[PDB]
Amino acid sequence: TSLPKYKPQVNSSINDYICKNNLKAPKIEEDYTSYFPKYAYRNGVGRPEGIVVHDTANDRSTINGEISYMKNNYQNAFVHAFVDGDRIIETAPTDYLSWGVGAVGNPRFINVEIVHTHDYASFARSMNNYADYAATQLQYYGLKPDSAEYDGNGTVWTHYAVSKYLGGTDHADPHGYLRSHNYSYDQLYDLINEKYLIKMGKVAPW
Ligand code: NA
Ligand SMILES: [Zn+2]
Repeated sequence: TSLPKYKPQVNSSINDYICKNNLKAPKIEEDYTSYFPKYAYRNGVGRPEGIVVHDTANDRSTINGEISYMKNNYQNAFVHAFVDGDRIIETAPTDYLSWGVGAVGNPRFINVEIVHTHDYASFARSMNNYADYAATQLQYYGLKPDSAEYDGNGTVWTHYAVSKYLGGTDHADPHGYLRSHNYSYDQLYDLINEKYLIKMGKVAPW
């Protein structure tokens, strides 16, 4: 008796495209900085409670440019990783917090930024890449996917949901950005869930 194929819970032609074409996320590359702070989550080092979906709100920057700026501006903001259509770059260890979502969410969640992309295929790859990175973290930390968007409880959050339910911040990403590419947070969450289940050996790989 073989593993079942995951049945999508959120209709998504983009996720259908990603799956049908067996898109492979790239390696997770480190690019750490010696002077970034190494602060515990509220429950300890190595104790994130979930992960946040952000987007850069910048329609012109590249992943390299975002990282260069952040290395100089980390006292204002920094995040754990960036993804684009080509790369997944982890800029801070997930065992310590990052300064990406305000004083309430930072002690709880891994912060990951989606760099803006400018064609259909690269956007799709960037969603696959976010989802693969997120599912990797959830599996590594033993955190089952649970979306917080509509109840303020779970392991996968948007910046918007942190603003809405937790406070400490007032940003609304990533909903408007994903909508502009004919996608949605719930489509992304469904992809994260599928990849988590693949990594857990519960559903069939692509
Ligand atoms: Na929930
Ligand atoms: Zn954000």
